[PDB]
Amino acid sequence: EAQPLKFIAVDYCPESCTHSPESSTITLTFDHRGGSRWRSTTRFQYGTFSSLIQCPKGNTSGLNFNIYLSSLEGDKSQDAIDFEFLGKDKRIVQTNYYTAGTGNREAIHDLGFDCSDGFHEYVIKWGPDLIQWLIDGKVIRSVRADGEGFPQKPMFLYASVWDASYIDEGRWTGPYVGCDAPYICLYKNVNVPGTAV
Ligand SMILES: OC[C@H]1O[C@H](O)[C@H](O)[C@@H](O)[C@@H]1O[C@@H]1O[C@H](CO[C@H]2OC[C@@H](O)[C@H](O)[C@H]2O)[C@@H](O[C@@H]2O[C@H](CO[C@H]3OC[C@@H](O)[C@H](O)[C@H]3O)[C@@H](O[C@@H]3O[C@H](CO[C@H]4OC[C@@H](O)[C@H](O)[C@H]4O)[C@@H](O[C@@H]4O[C@H](CO)[C@@H](O[C@@H]5O[C@H](CO[C@H]6OC[C@@H](O)[C@H](O)[C@H]6O)[C@@H](O[C@@H]6O[C@H](CO[C@H]7OC[C@@H](O)[C@H](O)[C@H]7O)[C@@H](O[C@@H]7O[C@H](CO[C@H]8OC[C@@H](O)[C@H](O)[C@H]8O)[C@@H](O)[C@H](O)[C@H]7O)[C@H](O)[C@H]6O)[C@H](O)[C@H]5O)[C@H](O)[C@H]4O)[C@H](O)[C@H]3O)[C@H](O)[C@H]2O)[C@H](O)[C@H]1O
Repeated sequence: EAQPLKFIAVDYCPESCTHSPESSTITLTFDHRGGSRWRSTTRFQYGTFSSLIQCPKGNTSGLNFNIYLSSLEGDKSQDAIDFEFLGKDKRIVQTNYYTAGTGNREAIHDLGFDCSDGFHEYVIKWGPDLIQWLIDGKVIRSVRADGEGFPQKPMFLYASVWDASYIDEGRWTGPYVGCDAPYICLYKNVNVPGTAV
């Protein structure tokens, strides 16, 4: 069971995030101001998380748009589970998860569409032994604890837009060209789990 996320917090640059109780839509803008990041106001202990997302039009090289769970953004030993769009290529999405700070579980999926063409539904189902990633109702990846480290700390829902062109000398998301700024990423109908802590 999930229900609409009624309140969010904005972690930095609140001028670059728009939201309103009358709107089911949240927007994140990247431009010279440097992007922003919103989150749920509580953590959650397992459950189903979802959003419709429409990514920005234009040449998004360099940028990272995302929606993810994390025990605390900026923590070096965080638990987390990610959808990340890599701006150089809007027909793919990257999934990954972190256990006590250790990641390196990247997988690249072909979307079958351009993520800026319209709204699509991105879902994370997170349980104590199982993580599923779904796009438009289809399971694209799933993983189990398998006797190894697994995300178990309570986690916030997060989403940001940022300039990741500095990562891996631009190999990860591309150089930031920035010719279609402002880049507006749309989130609509965000839902969250009864497991808030
Ligand atoms: O992807 C997804 C996921 O995945 C997975 O899971 C993984 O694992 C994860 O991680 C992920 O996630 C993601 O990630 C990413 C990355 O990251 C990561 O990794 C790495 C690490 O590192 C990290 O941590 C992690 O996280 C991300 O992305 C990112 O993010 C980040 C953030 O984060 C962080 O944070 C948050 C938290 O939570 C934590 O911590 C963490 O996390 C980010 O960062 C950020 O950024 C931003 C932006 O920026 C950028 O962009 C843009 C550009 O520009 C830049 O360069 C860059 O950097 C930032 O922001 C910033 O800040 C600063 C600080 O604060 C600021 O500055 C300031 O300003 C102010 C002003 O302001 C204004 O204007 C403008 C606007 O803006 C604002 O708002 C307004 O308000 C100023 O104030 C002033 O002051 C003055 C004084 O002072 C001066 O003097 C002295 C000296 O010393 C100084 O220096 C100077 O300044 C004053 O003056 C005075 O006055 C008085 C009075 O007067 C008055 O009255 C009267 C009349 O007559 C007059 O005229 C007036 O004036 C007088 O008397 C006297 O004379 C004078 O002097 C004034 O008043 C005032 O006003 C200040 O000062 C300054 O300082 C700025 O502005 C801004 O810009 C921030 O900080 C940062 O942090 C990054 O970037 C990204 O990339 C993501 O998110 C995730 O999700």
